Amino acid sequence: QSQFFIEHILQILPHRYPMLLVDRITELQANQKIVAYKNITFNEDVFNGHFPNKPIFPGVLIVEGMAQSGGFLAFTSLWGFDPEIAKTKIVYFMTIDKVKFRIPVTPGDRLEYHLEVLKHKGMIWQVGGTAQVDGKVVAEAELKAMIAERE
Amino acid sequence: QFFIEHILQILPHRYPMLLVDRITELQANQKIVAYKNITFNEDVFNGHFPNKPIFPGVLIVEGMAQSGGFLAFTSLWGFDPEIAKTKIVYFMTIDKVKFRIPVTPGDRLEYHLEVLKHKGMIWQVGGTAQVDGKVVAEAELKAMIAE
Amino acid sequence: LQSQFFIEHILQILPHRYPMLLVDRITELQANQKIVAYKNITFNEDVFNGHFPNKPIFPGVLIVEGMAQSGGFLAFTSLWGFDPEIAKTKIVYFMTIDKVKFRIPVTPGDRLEYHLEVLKHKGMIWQVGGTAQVDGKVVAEAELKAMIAERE
Amino acid sequence: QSQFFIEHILQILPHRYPMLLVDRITELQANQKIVAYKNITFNEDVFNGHFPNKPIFPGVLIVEGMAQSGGFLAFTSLWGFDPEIAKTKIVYFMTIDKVKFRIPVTPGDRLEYHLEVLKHKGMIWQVGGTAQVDGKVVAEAELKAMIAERE
Amino acid sequence: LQSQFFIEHILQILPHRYPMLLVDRITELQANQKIVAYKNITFNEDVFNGHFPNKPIFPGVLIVEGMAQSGGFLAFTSLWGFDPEIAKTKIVYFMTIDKVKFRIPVTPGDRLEYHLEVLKHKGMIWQVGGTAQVDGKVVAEAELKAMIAERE
Amino acid sequence: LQSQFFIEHILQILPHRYPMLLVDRITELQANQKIVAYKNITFNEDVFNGHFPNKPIFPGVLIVEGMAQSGGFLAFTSLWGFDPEIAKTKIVYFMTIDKVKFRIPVTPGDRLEYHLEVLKHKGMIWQVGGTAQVDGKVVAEAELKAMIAERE
Ligand SMILES: O=C(N/N=C/c1cc(Br)c(O)c(Br)c1O)c1cccnc1
Ligand SMILES: O=C(N/N=C/c1cc(Br)c(O)c(Br)c1O)c1cccnc1
Ligand SMILES: [Cl-]
Ligand SMILES: [Cl-]
Ligand SMILES: [Cl-]
Ligand SMILES: [Cl-]
Ligand SMILES: [Cl-]
Ligand SMILES: [Cl-]
Repeated sequence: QSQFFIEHILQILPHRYPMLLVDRITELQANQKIVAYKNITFNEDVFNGHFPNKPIFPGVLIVEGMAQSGGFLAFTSLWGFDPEIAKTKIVYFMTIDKVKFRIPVTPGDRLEYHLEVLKHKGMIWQVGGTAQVDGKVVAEAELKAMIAERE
Repeated sequence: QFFIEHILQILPHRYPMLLVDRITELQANQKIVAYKNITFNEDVFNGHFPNKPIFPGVLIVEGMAQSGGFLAFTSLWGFDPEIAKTKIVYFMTIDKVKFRIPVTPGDRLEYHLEVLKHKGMIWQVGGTAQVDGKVVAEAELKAMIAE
Repeated sequence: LQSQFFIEHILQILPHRYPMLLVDRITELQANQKIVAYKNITFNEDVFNGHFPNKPIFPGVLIVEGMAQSGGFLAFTSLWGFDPEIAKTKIVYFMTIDKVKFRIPVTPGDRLEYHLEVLKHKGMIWQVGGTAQVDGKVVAEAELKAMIAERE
Repeated sequence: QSQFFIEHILQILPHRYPMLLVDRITELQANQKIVAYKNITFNEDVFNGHFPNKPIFPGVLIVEGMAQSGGFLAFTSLWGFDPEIAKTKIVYFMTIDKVKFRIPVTPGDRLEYHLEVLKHKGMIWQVGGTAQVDGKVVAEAELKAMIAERE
Repeated sequence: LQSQFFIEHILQILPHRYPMLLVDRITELQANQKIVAYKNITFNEDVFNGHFPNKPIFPGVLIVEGMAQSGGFLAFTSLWGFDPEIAKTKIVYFMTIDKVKFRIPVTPGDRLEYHLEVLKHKGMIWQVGGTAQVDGKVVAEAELKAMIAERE
Repeated sequence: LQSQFFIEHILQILPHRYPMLLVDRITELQANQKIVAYKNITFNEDVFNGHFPNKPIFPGVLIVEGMAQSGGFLAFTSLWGFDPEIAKTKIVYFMTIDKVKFRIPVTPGDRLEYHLEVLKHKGMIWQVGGTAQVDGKVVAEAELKAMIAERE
């Protein structure tokens, strides 16, 4: 499939609250690209300390959201929607580079992730793209992932 | 429009009970349109329900009441952070609420409330909660503002 | 078939969990008819951080939620008796809420007692009505219709 | 007064969520004894891990709620209900002795703290008593605290 | 039986979970005799939100709780070694606490070290005593008796 | 003027609070040059409930965040010294992040030590780089360019 919801996401990613930062997958093309998003609301614990009186979604959390989206792309590209194989694999990031923050993300924003496969070889996948809010580029980054066997 | 920081200056509700993220339309003594983003990154989803995230219906109603409260605060004293800060809001009655579609993470929960009747601190509103243009809930409620 | 259940029994029947399991103990239960339960209210609850600062007030919507869960427990055990194995894959949806009226603010230190009576039930759809009480007085009235469903 | 509610407790004790363990004061005789309580509900964070499937209010937290009542007694005995002076004081607990746990406390219980002044000399206060659920003693302990100036 | 266990091993032995599992690593362990472990203290802990605002202090009573869990880890590995299957069926029960002294306040940035020795033990009943240390100084002392039991 | 600071001081300088204040103590500080600081890692942190169940690992992006806050403290104190009053009218933001590499997983029990060096500064624009260490071993490295902005 090309569109996935939280329930499908929960079966692929090992991340859970309060570290699962992807709510829905709206577009996915194997070995090419993924478009996913996370809704930003004031009702998140993170906003108690970032910052009091001034809610701003952490930039590092935006990058984390892009990573999870990218790992979802890499994983589903190879094995598709397979919850089983998913429990036997782990996708952790080795590097991150070219990260730029252009606009602050706040409650009410739909943080949309746009990642594409720059290149991949074996279990090493390199993705890149931007985070967008209402069509505008809020952030950008490149990440290298390593897919390994859990345990 | 009114963003989260403005809402914070009028409504007394704080985390984890501030369920309105933005005000898109406001017409004193008439209606108000606002919304709250729904994300998995919310603590309530740990218990409602595990392995099956569904935004609580009562919280949908709470969001509508808060939206109505904002309409009440501003229709009464305009945008006045000073008066606001001494008040709190109390739910008085809730009636005729119907839930049609479950709200889950990824949804933009939009509130549409019109004033049905008001007097002093006591306000009665009614409207709907919508997701992508569809009515996911309807409700009527009466709230009271106080010191 | 029992009439008194504790938190351990409530956990095996209701799907709700922290921070949305708002029933602490069942004090009386008559199958297909009524139930009496309660939830203790303490400052040591996260909802109080924002409702409101310096003025802790148990939300009215959460009182109604606590009443619905009471009805849910009643609905399930009246249906399959006390069977956690059947219960563990069931969820509960709110369908409607009517005639709610709040009379007295519930605060930390209150023992919120739920009194629910079955008004009408058909299969998975149960319509209960009753009150929430603190120290023998009505703090809230409510009528609600919920549906029990298998996790699909 | 003799009955202080959560709002009065908030103005005297510095403790806040999730460490304010006294919900209401029912009895208070200056320089002698205090009776208060904290409700025990499942809707508390500590139950997430103490213990999963077996909700049991931690024994050490019963003692804390007992110490907190003592602190309230001591403070009110010295200056009465004075929130302004309250902000300038510290009740540092020095010791805890002879603690016995007889019955487990669980969601649905009304934990009643019963403390009395065993000895008061200068800035040092020694209180002792029991914790009770429905008339039955579930715990007992002795505590010594020092009154001082915050900073 | 190892002598140094990490969080992953502790999770498999003790029944405690967040936010009540107050032992991060086991450094030294000698069956039926003594144990050395520690819990890292960081500002990023919910408990500091209220104890107290603008001046984080790790609650003395939690320092004692931490000492108990270390003793509980000793007690169990002593009677059953590293055995998660049997451990999963139990909980630790506090029976008594004595001679606890709080000498030095514990703050974020501190590595809270637990030092306990078996004063007495019979079956599931264990009596340990010792100190809590930060950078070699004693910040707290205590004696306690716990009991391991079936979650029946 | 000082090279050592504890959470009390860190709170007066950084606007970050729970659950995003990720620096517990500063052990070495040198105006316009470098800073050495750390954050203790403990299982008792909310982040571990979801990252990941049964396998607690401190998020790599949070390590970077910790390095950034450290750098930010460095930048500010380098320009105004320990001045709480002015600190509360300013805020350091991340403009860019580069050359980030994760070498070793960070887990409960670890002392995450931040090592930041000032690569270039000119006014409110600061560029730092360095590593995060555990037991003297590099667990991560990164470069950041920040901006000391007006909070209002
Ligand atoms: O119960 C009390 N405990 N206070 C202890 C306490 C200990 C530390 Br050392 C501290 O930093 C702060 Br502030 C306290 O309030 C209390 C403190 C002041 C006035 N009335 C009651
Ligand atoms: O292994 C890493 N990430 N996550 C690992 C991981 C996650 C889950 Br869940 C799991 O079951 C296993 Br075994 C893992 O290794 C990693 C690798 C290098 C640096 N930091 C983190
Ligand atoms: Cl940021
Ligand atoms: Cl619902
Ligand atoms: Cl209310
Ligand atoms: Cl205990
Ligand atoms: Cl303490
Ligand atoms: Cl990571």
